[PDB]
Amino acid sequence: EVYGIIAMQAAYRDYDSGDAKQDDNLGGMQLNNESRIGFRGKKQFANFEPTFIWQIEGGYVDPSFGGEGAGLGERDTFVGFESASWGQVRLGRVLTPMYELVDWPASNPGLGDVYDWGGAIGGAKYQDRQSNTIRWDSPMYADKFSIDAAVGAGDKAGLGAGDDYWGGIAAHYKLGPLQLDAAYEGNRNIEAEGQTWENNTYLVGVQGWFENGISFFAQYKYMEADASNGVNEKQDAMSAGLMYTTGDWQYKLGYAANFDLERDGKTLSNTSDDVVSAQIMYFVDPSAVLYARARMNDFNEGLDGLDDAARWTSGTNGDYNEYSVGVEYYF
Amino acid sequence: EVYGIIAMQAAYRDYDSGDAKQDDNLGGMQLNNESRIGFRGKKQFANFEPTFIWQIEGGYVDPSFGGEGAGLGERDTFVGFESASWGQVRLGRVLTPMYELVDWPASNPGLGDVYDWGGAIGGAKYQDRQSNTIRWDSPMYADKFSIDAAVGAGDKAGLGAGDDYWGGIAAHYKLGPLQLDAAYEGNRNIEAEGQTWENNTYLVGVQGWFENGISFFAQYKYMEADASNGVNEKQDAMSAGLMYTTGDWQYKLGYAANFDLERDGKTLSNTSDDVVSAQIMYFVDPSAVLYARARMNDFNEGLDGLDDAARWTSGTNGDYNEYSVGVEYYF
Amino acid sequence: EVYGIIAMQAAYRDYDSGDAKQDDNLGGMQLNNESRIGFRGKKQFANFEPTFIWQIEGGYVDPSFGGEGAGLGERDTFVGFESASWGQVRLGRVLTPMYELVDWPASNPGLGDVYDWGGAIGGAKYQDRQSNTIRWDSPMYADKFSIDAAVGAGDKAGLGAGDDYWGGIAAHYKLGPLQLDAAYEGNRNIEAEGQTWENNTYLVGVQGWFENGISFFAQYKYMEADASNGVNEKQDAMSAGLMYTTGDWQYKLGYAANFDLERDGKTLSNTSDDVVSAQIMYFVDPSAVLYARARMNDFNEGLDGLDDAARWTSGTNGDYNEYSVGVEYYF
Ligand code: NA
Ligand code: NA
Ligand code: NA
Ligand code: NA
Ligand code: NA
Ligand code: NA
Repeated sequence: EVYGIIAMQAAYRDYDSGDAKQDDNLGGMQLNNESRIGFRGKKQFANFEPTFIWQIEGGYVDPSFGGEGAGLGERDTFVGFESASWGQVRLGRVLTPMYELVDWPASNPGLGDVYDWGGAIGGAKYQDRQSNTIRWDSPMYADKFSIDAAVGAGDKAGLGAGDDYWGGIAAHYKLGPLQLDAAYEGNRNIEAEGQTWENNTYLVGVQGWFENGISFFAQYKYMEADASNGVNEKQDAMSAGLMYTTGDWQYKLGYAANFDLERDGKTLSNTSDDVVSAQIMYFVDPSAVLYARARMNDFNEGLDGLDDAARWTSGTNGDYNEYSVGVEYYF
Repeated sequence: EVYGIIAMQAAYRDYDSGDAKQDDNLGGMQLNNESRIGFRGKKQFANFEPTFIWQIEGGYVDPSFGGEGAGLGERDTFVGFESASWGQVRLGRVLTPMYELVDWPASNPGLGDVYDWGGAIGGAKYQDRQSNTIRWDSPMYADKFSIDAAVGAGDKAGLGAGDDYWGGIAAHYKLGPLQLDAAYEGNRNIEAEGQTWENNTYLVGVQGWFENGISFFAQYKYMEADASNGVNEKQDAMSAGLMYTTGDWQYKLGYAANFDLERDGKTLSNTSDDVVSAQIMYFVDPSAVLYARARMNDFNEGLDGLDDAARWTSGTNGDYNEYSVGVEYYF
Repeated sequence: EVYGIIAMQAAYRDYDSGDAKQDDNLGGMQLNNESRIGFRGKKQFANFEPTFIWQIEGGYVDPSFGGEGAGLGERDTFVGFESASWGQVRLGRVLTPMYELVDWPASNPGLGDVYDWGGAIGGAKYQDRQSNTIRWDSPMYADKFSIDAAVGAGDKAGLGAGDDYWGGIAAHYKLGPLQLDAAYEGNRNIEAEGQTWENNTYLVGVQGWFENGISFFAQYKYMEADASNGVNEKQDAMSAGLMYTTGDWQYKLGYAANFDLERDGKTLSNTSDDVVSAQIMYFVDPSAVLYARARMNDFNEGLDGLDDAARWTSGTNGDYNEYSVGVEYYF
């Protein structure tokens, strides 16, 4: 099968970095073309009861702040087997059970700079899409609850330049109109800032859809990290959104926040992020959306890592506001 | 739909750069695999009268002087809407209204080294295929007159490293067997040579097709550029071609030349390029052509920019002659 | 048409390099996703008797020791003409006549580090898949005899950075259940280690398939090399495999070895490699296989080139063992 998401976003960014040239560069209007082509298949092997499944999805063909061009396999790309009895196992490049919940519902609309890859923790809060990963997805037992479980090699291990690995698990529970989410991920042998780290991230969350037209999601994230030199860091974050859908319209208010990081017992002042976002979406077709979105990002003021050099965050480049329109079509 | 152009060229180059090792290096026989695969589609949204359109085109799969492999989106890749009433709007990566006329017909056959990206002017004479763009194509009003018009982000802005932008417009008028072309492009906030430039380019041209089998095109290009330190540059260029089409064959003669550059009123000596080109083409199928090509490029001898360092031109590598055989098939 | 090979390998590698961190980095468990998507077609031109053919095959989508993402055109990608009388000609990216035999049958299962790209000789033993190649494949005359013949530009030459080139020829003769193979390749103008090399490689081999289910292959590879400073190098290599195919299973035992490199008549001690490999295969479907494989690589302990710095070989990273299971699906 050929499949694709044709998706373009026109976005104006006004930056407030404290330098006018830096404000001018990062800022301006760009087109964020997240269109992608994928190939997929299912296949019943003659001599194996579980059905063979496979997918190869390409990258964004021209995202903003980046050059043109994507290859096949840049996004979720795997082989695997699936069964009605025990769910599906997948090998290759997938979302980690923890990341999947961070991305959806928790990173939309436009909350990703804070809640996705934002944050000041050292090491690796979690992995997002990772190659060399095996992920088991359980069925929806009793039409109520599901389990996601994965282990994989780390970013350096997949280039033969390290021994990092990671494991994660997530569970979902249906409670009438609500879904309770809980997820966990641990990263080991993470080499950065001249140390070897261990990360542990925990997430709990709720999403609800109700027949009156209101839907909401709410998540709490607690990320801990310990270095080989004995320093321990802790960071909190949360994300929530409110949506009222009436006819062909969806109103959404989104908010997320990273809180001040705690290092070895000290609160580092001004290491917190938060973003507030509003989005109005029009269901222009059963297979497409049009949308307008506004967001305000207030990022942290900086922090150094355990090598006495600045630690990169989504706040490095500066505070900014974004006004965007976009379209997404699925085939 | 899937579409593609299968295009292979066997080309011999004899260089005259003034160094024999480099003449041996750059010269020789190479294959120019300009093949590309694309996907495109249209869709009628239920709640939007204009027809939705999109295209994702890949790069040359193995061009000469480069490595193998191309990504999806390296070429014309966009979304847009269409109306029979007001034409079509496209957001994404498109040819600029001026570049389209520079490329076709004015760069064929093999005049591109001189007329396309050749030249000595500073800044950016024009953009060619440019990402982060909106381009409107008007209908052929009265089956005679059409407008092509676009505004877009610059090369640096699409990486968040500048605030360069550009606007462009082109118009075509049908006069019996003639089409009159006139185009313009202006680039602003272009950073190069330690300065910030503004470019303004103008083009006029005529192409004609006659029932006896004669066709020709002729273009005149005028590029001026102003740097922030007050230096002003001006350069003229021209391109013309003559073809006699008889039966399954087309004979072609091409010429293009860039003239000496003018900086602050001073003519820079020997900064002019020109190419004479001959091509025989065989219509091997309604969907394919074979061609043979001979081409002679005489390039400028060099110029320094306003940073007292050499300015790169298509003449950097040296004068050269080229003999080509090739095939192009459309599906 | 679209075609593909969906191929994933889970492999544990135990290195024995003489450094513990290097054993930690290079070794471990990884996923080797050698999946690829391809496009190919044929066309009968109205005015040309031989049929036009073309192919664009993509790279490995997320191989081991590498990052994710592959372009269209990284593998066999060509245009060409084919006729029942005279076979087929191909221009573009293809395997050299010699390389095809080194790869198949002689590199399976897991003999590639030694017999494929392994060895200690200087210059370029052979090309494998190389762009800018014209390769002719003759018909199977009398269902007994076939020829493969190719000439091409070299790896530096395809970037406008050299004048290396190469030509090669191979032939196969079917004798009942045996096939006698002979191949040759000569590379010229190879710039490496501060000299200019000439390599000449010769190959002979036999393949057998018997009605009882036994198949075998065995090849003898002889590599010669001469540098511009007068140095002469010689290396011999060999590969063999034994197979029993019964029902849904095929057992494979493979061995290959490079012998000690001889430079200027003097044998360099411990410049020899060898690999032993066993693989058990399950034909899970007419279109797929599952397999388990174990292999042990013993590589040479080091070698200097003609610039007195280490010459890179397949052993530079260290000895290792590998245990892997995998799946392959064809569509
Ligand atoms: Na699940
Ligand atoms: Na090339
Ligand atoms: Na450009
Ligand atoms: Na137009
Ligand atoms: Na090569
Ligand atoms: Na053959």
